Formats: sequence, structure tokens, C-alpha cells
Amino acid sequence: ESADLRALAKHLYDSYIKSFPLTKAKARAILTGKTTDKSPFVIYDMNSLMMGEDKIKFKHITPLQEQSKEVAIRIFQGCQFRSVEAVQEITEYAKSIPGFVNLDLNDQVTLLKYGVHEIIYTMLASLMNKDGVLISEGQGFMTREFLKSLRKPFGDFMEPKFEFAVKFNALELDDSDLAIFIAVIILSGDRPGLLNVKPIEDIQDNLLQALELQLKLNHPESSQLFAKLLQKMTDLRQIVTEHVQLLQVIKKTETDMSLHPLLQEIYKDL
Amino acid sequence: ESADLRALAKHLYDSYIKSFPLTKAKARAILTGKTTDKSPFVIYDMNSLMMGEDKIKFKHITPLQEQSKEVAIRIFQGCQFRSVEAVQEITEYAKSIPGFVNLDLNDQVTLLKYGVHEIIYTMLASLMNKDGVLISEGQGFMTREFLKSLRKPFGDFMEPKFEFAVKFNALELDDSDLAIFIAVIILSGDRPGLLNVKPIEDIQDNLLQALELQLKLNHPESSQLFAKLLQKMTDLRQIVTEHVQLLQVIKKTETDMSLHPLLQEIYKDL
Amino acid sequence: ESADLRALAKHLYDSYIKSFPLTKAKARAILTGKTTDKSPFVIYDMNSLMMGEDKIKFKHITPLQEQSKEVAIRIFQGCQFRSVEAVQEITEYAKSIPGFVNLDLNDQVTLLKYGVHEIIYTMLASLMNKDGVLISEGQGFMTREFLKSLRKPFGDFMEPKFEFAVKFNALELDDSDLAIFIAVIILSGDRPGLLNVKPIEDIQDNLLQALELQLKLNHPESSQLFAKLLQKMTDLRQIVTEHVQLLQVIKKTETDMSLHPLLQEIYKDL
Amino acid sequence: ESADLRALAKHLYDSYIKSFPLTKAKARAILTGKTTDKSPFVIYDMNSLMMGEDKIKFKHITPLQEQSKEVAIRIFQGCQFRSVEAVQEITEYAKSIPGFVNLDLNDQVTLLKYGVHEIIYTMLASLMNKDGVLISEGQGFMTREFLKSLRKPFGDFMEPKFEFAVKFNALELDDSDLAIFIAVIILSGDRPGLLNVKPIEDIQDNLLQALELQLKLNHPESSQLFAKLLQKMTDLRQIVTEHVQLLQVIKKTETDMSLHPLLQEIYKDL
Ligand SMILES: CCCCCCC[C@@H]1S[C@@H](CC(=O)N(Cc2ccccc2)Cc2ccccc2)C(=O)N1CCCCc1ccc(C(=O)O)cc1
Ligand SMILES: CCCCCCC[C@@H]1S[C@@H](CC(=O)N(Cc2ccccc2)Cc2ccccc2)C(=O)N1CCCCc1ccc(C(=O)O)cc1
Ligand SMILES: CCCCCCC[C@@H]1S[C@@H](CC(=O)N(Cc2ccccc2)Cc2ccccc2)C(=O)N1CCCCc1ccc(C(=O)O)cc1
Ligand SMILES: CCCCCCC[C@@H]1S[C@@H](CC(=O)N(Cc2ccccc2)Cc2ccccc2)C(=O)N1CCCCc1ccc(C(=O)O)cc1
Repeated sequence: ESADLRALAKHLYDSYIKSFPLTKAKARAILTGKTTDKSPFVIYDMNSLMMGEDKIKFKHITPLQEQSKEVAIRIFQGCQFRSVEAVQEITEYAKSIPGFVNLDLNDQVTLLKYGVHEIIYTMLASLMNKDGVLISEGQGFMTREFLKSLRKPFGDFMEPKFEFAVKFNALELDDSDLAIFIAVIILSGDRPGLLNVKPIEDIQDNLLQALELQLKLNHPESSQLFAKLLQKMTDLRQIVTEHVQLLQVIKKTETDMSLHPLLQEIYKDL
Repeated sequence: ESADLRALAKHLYDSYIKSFPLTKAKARAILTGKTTDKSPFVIYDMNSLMMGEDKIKFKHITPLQEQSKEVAIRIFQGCQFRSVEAVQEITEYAKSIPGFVNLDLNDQVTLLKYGVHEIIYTMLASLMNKDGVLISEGQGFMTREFLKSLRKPFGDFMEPKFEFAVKFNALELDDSDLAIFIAVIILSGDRPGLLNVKPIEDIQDNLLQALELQLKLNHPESSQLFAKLLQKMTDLRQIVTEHVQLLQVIKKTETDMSLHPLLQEIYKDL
Repeated sequence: ESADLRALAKHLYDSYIKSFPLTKAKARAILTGKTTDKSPFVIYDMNSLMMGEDKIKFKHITPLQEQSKEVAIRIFQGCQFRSVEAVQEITEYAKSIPGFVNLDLNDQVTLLKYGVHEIIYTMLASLMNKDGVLISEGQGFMTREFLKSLRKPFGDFMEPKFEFAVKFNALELDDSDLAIFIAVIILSGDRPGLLNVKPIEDIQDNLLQALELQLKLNHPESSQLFAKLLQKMTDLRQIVTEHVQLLQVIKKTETDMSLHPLLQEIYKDL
Repeated sequence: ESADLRALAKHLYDSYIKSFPLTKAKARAILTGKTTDKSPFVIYDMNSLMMGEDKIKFKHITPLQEQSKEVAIRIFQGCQFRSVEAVQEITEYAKSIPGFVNLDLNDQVTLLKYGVHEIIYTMLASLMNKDGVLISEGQGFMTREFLKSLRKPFGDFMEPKFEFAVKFNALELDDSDLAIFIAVIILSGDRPGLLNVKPIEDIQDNLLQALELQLKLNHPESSQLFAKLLQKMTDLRQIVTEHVQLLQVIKKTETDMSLHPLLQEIYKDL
């Protein structure tokens, strides 16, 4: 029901609004150069990384970076802090998903467990441009080279995230559309331990129709955006696929490396 | 354009029908479909094979289980052949798509170079069911169980592909439907090295359009099929990466076997 | 380039076969293995000894235990003679080796002058077993015991070769493996009195890269065989020195035997 | 896995680092004096020789040279003074290679028994440049020709060593590299009195895999640095025995010459 779909739509909107602070909307208004209430303090090298330690809030080893826990570490054990934060919001927005919180207790988790990372890169896009990506609330702009120049491992960590973002953003999906896309993802139903599935599908349908008319409407010209959009999902897989294989490395190679429970539990290889 | 979408959809059925031997139709009839006609022989256990292997139109090596390849190695080195074939089938077909042949020969090489697999794993499905799969012109039937009983690298090869058929075939798609879905696979347009993506997406779109109306007209009581059937290429793409991982792996596991040369080159890998 | 390697192998294999009539495959077909075909006349005692040459395919002297020469010596002398044929064999296989002839002869000789012995014990390793050693076209089999009961500086010369063997043999290597293994020795590059090592050193590396891919291939389950192998040019390097000890030790014995000249020459000592 | 491999090594390095004092790196500092910090005090003859006993703590005689003990013996003992200490480090280190102590006691010792020397000559290498060898905690220095003149025996009890050092050094391997090749050494598999080897073997294989990768990574240009480095494994033994056999002489030649607790036990011909 159209009238019920705009409802469904609009319904997921405010939620996304209330579960996530850095909307694509704000995150884009901190990337262009137009308004300069406060632009993003940019990070491109060490002098700046450090300079941004004072200018920006980085509750980590302020002075050196080498001998007392190298930086890539602090820069990596950083995302993992934002991380916890993501699943916080993410899960939250999932709580609001129509009928979602009804399904098997065991499954909801699964849904979150996986779809949480896939959703992390979905969002993440609106956070970056081909010059770099914003950090800590978009209160800063870490450059693409700064990262690219890092230690043998982590060094390739993000570089493979732009090609996706660049393209994903190229569809020009505003906020109003994201939430529902963030909705579908979650109600996938093709995950391990998926106890009872048809329901998660009945839901995902609700949100596949909804989201559908949202593109047509919100993007009259964006012919085939839906198909185009749903397609992106594969992109998001490999990325999550690959990412994992990294934490697969990193930890059995960084055994002092801690890991918050929500992550400890979603960080499940394969 | 409706009517035009109507004919495109037919255009492709015809050709597909002409470029493709074992269809989902005739397969079904044979598989889970009764039609107790010219039923196939079955392989349910290692010997049950040998004691059947001599009962079919193969072409390469006789039943030699000692210093002459083991079941495993011979069944895969058999897919390859068959795949190698359908490659041309998908090729001749591809040469029937509106505007295709008009593409640059490099992209035509590309479009085909990657989508072939996806095309393949999708069609393999018209021969699968939870229990097994058609073999040798579907003149036989390999069991998911039997197959499961094979050498270490090969054992869990189909198990996860089998899962796909489950979900893919769950859509109960008919040939006229696969006919376009398969056309979309060829002109995916995101492939590496395409030098003219404009047109490749121009056609494809006219195909997503053509597809949609199809899935509609023939499945009026099943919404989001299109959007479902679409959000399936990620499963395929997923498989694609597996094959090429469960394979590259075998490269440095069967190189000594440089007794493949001309047959090894006539095949290469895909 | 793996293609390059996979062939160098068969090339050298070929030549190992063409150059070396008796192989392991056979020194094994008649050794402990069965194939009960051309059973090797055994020598367990001094008594069987004399009763043997009157049947053994030897060419020169008869089992003259009528105050005509003495056994041990006689049984030793039969070795050095063998090795002389050996050298021919090996001196030929040498030619098969990539640009082994493009090197200054003031090295080619050396390489052979020094390697030869090693290649002599490496093959002997295949003619034995914890229980003995094949003799005369393997058309015979001297015991591990009988030889122990031999004269003062003789009844305890091979033991180490046996002690050795075992180990080596345990790599269940095949002549196709050994071909390449032999090659790598020849171009040992660390031979004293070398003139232009560069080329040599280069080749042996190619060889080393061929051998290495071999074991990886030929033997898929046994890592570090390659290493467990290069750890063997050492034992051989030792055993070789035995060959000297008894020799410069033999001088003080079989010497005044001036009814030898053009024979103690044809064989000299190496 | 390359993950578990780049780790063993990493572990194996600090070990080396925290066990063996003067490193190859710290050493190559001294030898290449483009610095001033604390240059060595070189001994090029008796003239100079009696000066190290001024700025250096030469635990040996300074007044008269022959009667109340001569110079060669006054050095040799000094050589084997490090020996006892050579024990320490490795012995200490030995207990760091995973699964070491986990072996049957006796067997443990064996690895130490013999391998205790090959490392020594391995570690002495980094100590010496074509022109000589550092001595006394890297402070003092003892020339080649200086030692090349000593009493009849010792006279050349180093010349051949240098050669090896000279040649070995050229592997341009560092401590990361060594530590492992030091681990592989101890972790033999062909020692006189090895009850249970499959284990020893299974352990080295591990160190050997680590090693392999380590060399690639660190020396991407260094073609075959592996095989080559393993080749040296032979070389080290020649010297060993030669030291072994010429340490004999000095024994029955100099009957009062003692052989501190440790040394004796790890000293045995054959
Ligand atoms: C070594 C490899 C580094 C990898 C990439 C670094 C950029 C990330 S991206 C951004 C948001 C986010 O994490 N995401 C998800 C994500 C997951 C995987 C990969 C990359 C990004 C998106 C998010 C934002 C907004 C809403 C929802 C979700 C952020 O604040 N980042 C964290 C860095 C903060 C600054 C810092 C620097 C130095 C120090 C110090 O000197 O100690 C301390 C702190
Ligand atoms: C060891 C691991 C592999 C396991 C899977 C095997 C199933 C296939 S399914 C069928 C068609 C096809 O080839 N495909 C290709 C494919 C398969 C698996 C994965 C990916 C792609 C499906 C297809 C049909 C139509 C069009 C496109 C593609 C077939 O003939 N099969 C091939 C085997 C024939 C039997 C045989 C056995 C031994 C011997 C002997 O040596 O003596 C003789 C005959
Ligand atoms: C004295 C101590 C014992 C020494 C070992 C004796 C057995 C050898 S082992 C074998 C191979 C070989 O020679 N080699 C060389 C080698 C082995 C060990 C050490 C040094 C050198 C290896 C070879 C084989 C294949 C290819 C290349 C090289 C062989 O034909 N043998 C030759 C002897 C035949 C018997 C005989 C005895 C007496 C009389 C009589 O009544 O007059 C006649 C015949
Ligand atoms: C006549 C025999 C000559 C033999 C070789 C001499 C060089 C050695 S090398 C070095 C340490 C070491 O032993 N090695 C190994 C070794 C083994 C075999 C041969 C040669 C060297 C290095 C090592 C350390 C720790 C671990 C592993 C390896 C050292 O301090 N050296 C000892 C001499 C110190 C100076 C000295 C001289 C004169 C006087 C006096 O007149 O008062 C007093 C002291």
C-alpha cells in the first residue's frame, strides 16, 4: 500500500535520524568548502596527525607514536572504538524495524552479527570523498595517502574502500533512502544459524517494496536505481569478506590486541 | 516501452532456446519431475559410480582407478570440459543481444570473460535439487551425498553450491525468465578493463526493464521477484570467488601434471 | 617460470634414464620390492661368495681362493671399477645439463672431478636397504652382514654408507626426483680451483628451483623435503671423505703389486 | 599460515636478541667506522698486542710471554673462554624455540652437543671482516695476518674460518634471518643419539617454513638465498670437524690445558 509505504518509509527515517548522528547530510556539509562555521581539521601526515591530537579529540598517546605502541595501532584500535559505537546505533535502528524485534531471539543477533559490518561500509561512504575520509564525528578529515602510507598490513586497509564509496555515492542516494537500504540488509535471511527464515524475508519484502518506490519517487531520473542499488550489496560482501581476512591476520599477529565483546562476538571468521 | 519489452523478452527466449541444450524445462521433467520416460542412471556411492561410469557417453579416459587419477580429480576435470563448452553457448547466445555485437571487441571479450561463470553456476541450478544433480546431458544423476564423499579439496565443493540451488530454484523461474537474467549477467558493466561502460549499461538497462515486465507477467502473484532474483547475483558472485579459490588452490597442487599441455591449454582454467 | 621448470625436469629425467641404465624403480623392483621376476643371487657367506662369481656376471677374474689374490681387496676393487663406468655415465648426464658445456673446461672437469663421488653414493643409496646391496646389474645381492665380516680395513667401510642410506632412502624419492638432485650437485659451484663460478652458481639455482617445485609437486604431503634434502649434500660430503681414508690408507698395502701398471692406472683411484 | 609464520620468527628474533649480546648489527657498526663513538683497539702484532691489556680486560698474562705461559695458548684458552659463554646464550636461547624443552631430556642435550659449534662459527662470521675478527665484547680487534703467524698449529686455525665468514657474510643476512637459521641448526634431525626424531623433525620443518618466508620477505631480490643459505650448512661442519680434530692435537700436545665443565661434554670427535 503506497500510502502505507511512504509511512513505512518515513517511519524508518526518523529512526535512522535518532540512531545515527553523522547523517550523510551533515557529513557532506563538512566535506564541501561552502559553509565554514567549522570545517574539518585535516590530517595528511604525522605533523598534522599529531597537530590534530590537540585540535581534535584523540584519547590516545598524544606525543610519540613509535616505541610506546606504534600509531597504525592507535589508528586501528581507533576504528574498533568507533566500531562498538556503530553496532550500538545499528542494532538500535534494528530495534525499530517493523516486526523485527519479534523474530527468534537467536536469529536477531545473527542478523546483527553479520549485517553490522556490511552496514558499516554502507554508511562509511557518506563519510568519505576521493581525497580522504572524515574522522571522529566528521570533526576531522584524514587523507587517503596518510593511511595508504601505513605499515605493511593496515596500509591497504582502507584504500579498497574508496572505489566502493566513490561509486556507491555516485548513485547519489540521500539520507531518506539509506535507512531503508540499511533496513533491507539486516533482514537478509541468508546467514548461518538462520533458525526460521521466511519471516525475515516477509519483513525484507516489506522493506524491498518500500525502499523500491522510495527510489522512483526520491529519484525520478535515477532509472533502475533500485536494481543498481540492490546490486551494490555484492560489493559490500567482498569488502566485509576481505576486512575479516585482515582481522584474521592482525590479531593472531597482534595477540596483546584486545577486542570489545560486541566485536569479540561479531568478529566471526567465515 | 512495453510491447518492445515484450518482444525483447521473446527474442532472447528463442535464441536461448537455440543456444542451450539442457534447459530448466527438460531438466526438471527428468529431475524431481516424474515423467517416468527415459530416466537417468544414478551415482550414490563410490563403486555405484564405476559400476555405471562405463554406462555413459563420456570422452577422455576409461575407468582406471589406480595410477590413473582418482574419482575426485576426474569428475572436476570433467566439469571444466562441459563448462568450456557452454562457454561457446553463452558466447553464440551473447551474439544475439540487442546492440551487443556492436560493442568494442575488447569489452565483448570482457563481458563474456567474467559473466560466463555467473551464467554457468546459475544454469547448473536447473539440474540441481536438495538431493543431487543431473549429469552428462543429464543422462545420469550425481548425488549430493555421493559427491560429498570425495577427496579433501573436492569434498565440500558443491555442498555450498547446492545451498544456492535451494534458494535460487526456490524462485521457480522458468527459461523465458532465465533468458534475460542471463542477458543481464553478460553486460554487468562493472568488470575490469571495460573501456566503454556507457553502452554496456544502456543495453543491460533495456534488459532490466525487459526482465522486470517479464517476471511480472509470468509471476503476477509473487512480488519483488525481480528485486529478489537480482539480489541473488551476490550469491553467485560469492560462488565465483570460491571456485577461483578452491581452484587457484589446486594450481599449486597439480602442476607436476604438466601432462595436460594441449588439453591444459584448450582449457586454461575458467 | 613454472612451465620452464616442469620441463627441465622431464628433460633431465629423460637423460638420467638414457644415461643410467639401472634405476631405483628397478634397483627396487629387484630390491626389497617383490615383482618376483629377476631375483638377485644372494651372498650371505664367504662360502656363497666363491659359489657366486662362478655365476656372477663379472669380467676379469674368477673366485680364486686358491692362493690367488684375496677376497676383500677383490670385492673392493670391484667397486672402484664400477665407479669408473659410473663416471662415464655421469660425465654424460653432465652434458644434458643446461649450458653445462658452455662453461670453461677448466671447471667442467672440476665439477665432475669433485661431484662424481657424491653422485656415486647417492645412487648406491638406491641399490641398498637395511639388509644389503645389489651387485652386478643388481643381478646379485651382497649382504649388509657378509660385508661387515670383511678384512681389517674393509669389513667396516660400507656400514656408514648403510647408516647413511636409510635416512636418505626414507624420503622415498624417485629417479625423477634424483635426476634433478644429481644435476644440482654437479654444478656445485663451491668446488675448489674454479675459474668462473658465476654461470655455474646461476645454473645450480635454476636447478634448485626445479628440484624445489618437484618435491612440492611430486610429494604433496611432506614439507621441507627440499630442505631435508639439501641437508644431505653434507652426509654424502662426509662419506666421500671415507673413500679417501681407506685409499691413502690402502697405499700402505696393495701397492707393491706391480703386476698392475696399466690397470692401477685405468682406474687410478677416483 | 603466513600469519603463524611471520610470528614464530618475530618471537624467535627477540629471543636471539635477548640472549646473544653483541649482535651482527651492532658488530657491523664497529667494523665500519664511519662513526667515532668507541672505535676498536686493533691488535696487529705483539707490539700492539701488549696494549689491549691496558684499555681492555684481557683475562690473560701481560708481562713475560713464553715461560709462564705463551701467547697462542694465552689466546686459545681465551678463545674457548667465550666458548663456555657461547654455551650460555645458545643454551639459554635453545630454551626459547617452541617445543624445545618439550623433548626427551637426553635428546635435548644432543642438539646442544653438536649444533653448539656450528652456531659458534655462524656467530663468529658476523664478527669478522675479510681483514680480521672483532674480539672482547666487540672492543678489541685481532687482525688476520697477525694470527696467521702464530705457532705451527694454531697458525692457520682461523684463515679457513675467515674464508667461511667472508663467503657467508655475503648472504647479507641479518639477525632476523640468523636467529631462525640458528634455530634450524639446533633443531637438527640427523644427530648421533637422537632417540625420537619425528618430533625434532616436525619442529624444524616449522622453523624451516618460517625461515623460507622470512628470507623472501626480507630479501626479495636475493634469489635462492634459501637453498644457498642452507648450502652453507655443509660448510660449517667441515670447519667443525677440522676444529674438532685440531682441538685434539692441542689436547695431547698440551696435557695441562684444562677444558672447563661445559666444553668437555660438548666435545667429542666423529
Ligand atoms: C591503521 C589503519 C586505519 C584505518 C582507517 C581510519 C579512519 C576511521 S573512519 C572514521 C569512521 C568509521 O570508523 N566507520 C567504520 C569503519 C569500519 C572498517 C573500516 C574503516 C571504517 C563508519 C561510521 C561513522 C558514522 C556513522 C556510522 C559508522 C573514524 O573516525 N576513523 C578512526 C580514527 C580516529 C583518530 C585517531 C588517530 C590517532 C590517535 C593516536 O595518535 O593515538 C588516536 C585517534
Ligand atoms: C571433483 C569435484 C567436482 C564435483 C561436481 C560434478 C558435477 C557435473 S554437473 C554436469 C554438467 C556440468 O559439467 N556443469 C559445469 C560445472 C560443475 C560444477 C561447478 C561449476 C560448473 C554445469 C553446467 C551445465 C549446463 C551449462 C553450464 C554449466 C556433469 O556432467 N558433471 C561432470 C562429471 C562427469 C562424470 C564422470 C566421472 C569420472 C569419469 C572418468 O574419468 O572415468 C567419467 C565421467
Ligand atoms: C671390500 C668392502 C665392501 C665394498 C662394497 C661392495 C659391493 C658393490 S655395491 C655395487 C655398486 C657400486 O659399485 N658403486 C661404486 C662405490 C660403492 C661404495 C663406495 C665407493 C664406490 C655405485 C654406483 C652404482 C650405480 C651407478 C653409479 C655408481 C657393486 O656392483 N659392487 C661391486 C663388487 C662385486 C663382487 C665380486 C667380489 C669378488 C670377485 C671374485 O671372485 O674375483 C668378483 C666379484
Ligand atoms: C692461538 C689460537 C687463535 C684462535 C682465534 C682468536 C679469536 C677469538 S674470536 C672472539 C670470541 C669467540 O671465541 N667466538 C668463536 C670461536 C670458535 C672457534 C674458532 C674461533 C673463534 C665467537 C662467539 C661468541 C659468542 C657466541 C657464539 C660465537 C675472541 O674474543 N677471541 C679470543 C682472543 C681474545 C684476546 C686475547 C689475546 C691475548 C691475551 C694476552 O696475551 O694477554 C689475552 C686475550
